[PDB]
Amino acid sequence: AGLPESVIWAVNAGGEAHVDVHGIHFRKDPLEGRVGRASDYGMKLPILRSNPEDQILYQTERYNEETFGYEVPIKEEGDYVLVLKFAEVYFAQSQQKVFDVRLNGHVVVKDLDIFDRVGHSTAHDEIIPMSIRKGKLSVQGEVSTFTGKLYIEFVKGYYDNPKVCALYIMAGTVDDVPKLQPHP
Ligand SMILES: OC[C@H]1O[C@H](O[C@@H]2[C@@H](O)[C@@H](O)O[C@H](CO)[C@H]2O)[C@H](O)[C@@H](O)[C@@H]1O
Repeated sequence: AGLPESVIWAVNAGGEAHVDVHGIHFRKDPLEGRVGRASDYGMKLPILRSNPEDQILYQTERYNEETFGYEVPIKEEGDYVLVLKFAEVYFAQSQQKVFDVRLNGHVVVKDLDIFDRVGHSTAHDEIIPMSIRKGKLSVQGEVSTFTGKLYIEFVKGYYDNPKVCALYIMAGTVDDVPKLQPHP
């Protein structure tokens, strides 16, 4: 299946519906008024590296002072890729905001420091392949029982607050995923 048809689930965190230049529909945030805090602070800033028609994805966020996450229903077995989109719109030094990302308890991004990787007011994406087969979730060489639901968690550590800007899941493998331009 082509790109839009292969997307099963997609969210614009802290924001409203938006269709990107590839035809992907990022839905309005399902956690509005429920878990965490929305912020549109970045809407005053140009976002580097991103396509300019799609900056609104990175200008809006959900963050929290305690651990929080999204629950995702998955209806069929197969190969999938999770894409997570971030930007740092407040700090401009390393070791100011740092946090882990977990999937069904497996640590899939350790010590994420958005500023250290890309700078201030600049797009950064994490790309995570996975497989769901024979009643099991497989990610980064680890395996556990799958019940029908994925839980995507942003973990509170010692350095400021965990956050996310947008996220989607597509059927396929990593060679099918659009990549951000080389940044440095
Ligand atoms: O919405 C802007 C950012 O809010 C939070 O950061 C806080 C900042 O607004 C200010 O109050 O300073 C404190 C540090 O003392 C920051 O924690 C979010 O954590 C951040 O992700 C937002 O971009």
